[PDB]
Amino acid sequence: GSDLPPPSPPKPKTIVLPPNWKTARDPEGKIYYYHVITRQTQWDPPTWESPGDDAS
Repeated sequence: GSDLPPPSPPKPKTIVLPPNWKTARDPEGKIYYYHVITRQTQWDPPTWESPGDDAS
């Protein structure tokens, strides 16, 4: 994991997002995103906040 050790597959969680997460996927040329603090992995959920583009 990028900050934190590898994540477990996601459980029923609506909970907000820890932007610490980084993206990477299986060998099938795909990409997913996994949150390092919460230890989650998700391909479909949006970024909850906008970086330097919106807030500097």
